Amino acid sequence: MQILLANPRGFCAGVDRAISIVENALAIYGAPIYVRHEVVHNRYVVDSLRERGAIFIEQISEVPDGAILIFSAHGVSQAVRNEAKSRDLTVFDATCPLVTKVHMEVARASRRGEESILIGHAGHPEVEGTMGQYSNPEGGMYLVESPDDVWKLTVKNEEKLSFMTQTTLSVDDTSDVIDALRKRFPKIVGPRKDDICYATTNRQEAVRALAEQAEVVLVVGSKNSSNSNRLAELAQRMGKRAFLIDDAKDIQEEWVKEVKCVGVTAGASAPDILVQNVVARLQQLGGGEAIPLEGREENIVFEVPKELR
Ligand SMILES: O=P(O)(O)OP(=O)(O)OCc1ccccn1
Ligand code: F3S
Repeated sequence: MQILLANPRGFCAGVDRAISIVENALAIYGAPIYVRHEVVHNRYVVDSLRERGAIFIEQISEVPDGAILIFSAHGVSQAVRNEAKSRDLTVFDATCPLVTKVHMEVARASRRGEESILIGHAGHPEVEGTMGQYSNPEGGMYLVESPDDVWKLTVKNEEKLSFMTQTTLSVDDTSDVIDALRKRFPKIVGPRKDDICYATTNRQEAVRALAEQAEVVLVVGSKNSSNSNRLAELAQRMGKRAFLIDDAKDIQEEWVKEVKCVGVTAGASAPDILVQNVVARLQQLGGGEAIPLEGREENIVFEVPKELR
């Protein structure tokens, strides 16, 4: 059994920054450090930090006075930011620069009272945060997930309409949604393509190449990781068996019995150590040396704020 590794895979720049924000806050101020929501959607990263004295919470009320609070990489609504602003807290923001970029455009629309449409998945925290940048009752903020959602949407003024997307969507599905918005709302304005980040685009391209060599694809990532789900999905749609797994223990041997070529990738929130353990397990089940495929280069790093160095 040949083991192949997708490239790129694993940690993106936003994840690496957000984890280091929490680590360094814990290093400078000691435990406990409060973090609103899982800093990233990876159980292993969260349990690590948790056991290091970071405390994950879901509302600002849970955080006491004089505390340190980190916003997760997914970002937060204005309402959440304001509730923190005026609550005697030291706040550090681990929101990924590539989410903040989308936030600034929703805010722009809201100020001009012009309607905005977000392409994304209902109830995800990025979506909550991004919708929660729009506040103007004169305009509106709408969520669509599919072409059908678009075909059903009515707006107040379609002459003054913009769109934005979640950063971790399927490139192909999103493209279909955008073609729909453009056919329904010919004046709609948006980015040249979408707001899907480089990491999501790159990992999707990478898992495509992987899937055309491997019969089975394992994706290391947690169940609530949107980007990780897209990777498994993409492989499955190519007709390969694909499984989303937190770690090596989740591998059931039937999945790879009599499989000649197995592929492994990782979502953007999944540490390389997890991939290493998965590969060790596959080798126990009869795989050889892991061969990394050729991949598109990634070179972006996002530094922590000066005051967290
Ligand atoms: O894929 P999702 O579920 O959004 O989250 P993660 O698995 O934490 O991936 C990193 C991330 C954070 C924030 C924004 C984009 N990407
Ligand atoms: S939005 Fe940022 S957190 Fe990672 S998956 Fe994309 S670089």
